Amino acid sequence: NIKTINDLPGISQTVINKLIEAGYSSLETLAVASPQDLSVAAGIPLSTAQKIIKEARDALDIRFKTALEVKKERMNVKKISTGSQALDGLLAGGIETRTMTEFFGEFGSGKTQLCHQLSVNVQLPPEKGGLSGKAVYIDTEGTFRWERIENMAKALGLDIDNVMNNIYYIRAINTDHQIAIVDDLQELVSKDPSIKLIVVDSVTSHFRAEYPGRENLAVRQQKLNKHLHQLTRLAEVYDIAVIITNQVVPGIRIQLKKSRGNRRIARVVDAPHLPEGEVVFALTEEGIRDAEE
Ligand SMILES: [Cl-]
Repeated sequence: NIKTINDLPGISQTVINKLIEAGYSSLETLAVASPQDLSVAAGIPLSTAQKIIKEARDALDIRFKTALEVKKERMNVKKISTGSQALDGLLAGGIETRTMTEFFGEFGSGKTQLCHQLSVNVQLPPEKGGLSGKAVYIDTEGTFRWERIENMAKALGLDIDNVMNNIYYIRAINTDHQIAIVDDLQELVSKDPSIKLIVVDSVTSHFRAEYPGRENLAVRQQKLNKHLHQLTRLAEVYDIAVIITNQVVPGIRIQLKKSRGNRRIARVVDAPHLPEGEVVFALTEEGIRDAEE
């Protein structure tokens, strides 16, 4: 919009020259530096350096704002595509921030395969179905494989090294560690706003192991709900999409059936704001895609 150095009110060419000559080629250069560093580096009157510095900060939107108009600025709906039209549609557009979305099914139904894909797909620009955001992969079992990622990255013509740089990975070794990790997400995501996706494949893993009996069922429920509340609150309070998987106060629950060959049926089970349907997608070298026929 009011983007370049020229666009700011009645600035002289005489001036604009001295700015480029002083290495303040952009609005950002100005908006960071002080009028004192500017008024010597540019070689201009101090007052003038200050005028400009504010007219930049004002040209970019660096001002006071009511907390309401910051809400209205960023409360908008944000969704990440799965790679499958069909599946995005079932999801009414895709994976949504401030929502925990669960995918459960038997091994190789594509619950873990989605996670990988989405940890790439967040990094895409919005026009391409992403949020230009990072992702956190929490792994209970060692299911995570960077090579699955690398493949999905190649498949979009993306920079492989970079894609992998935008995914933080940890392995939950233990139910207790798994809670520490989610507990410490709050700091990490405040330290790094660009994180728009947390996945936890696959949550119950460690709870079933450590609390196996049907007397441990309640003993492990109280433990598992506490843990999902945490996740749910991260999503809401930090505007992040949370995905959990599962083998066989929460959110959306989608089951995943194996169908003919590479193709999978995702049916929705619990999501009262979503239509009751099921749809078919496919698992490919490239990652999640739509099916043939
Ligand atoms: Cl899977």
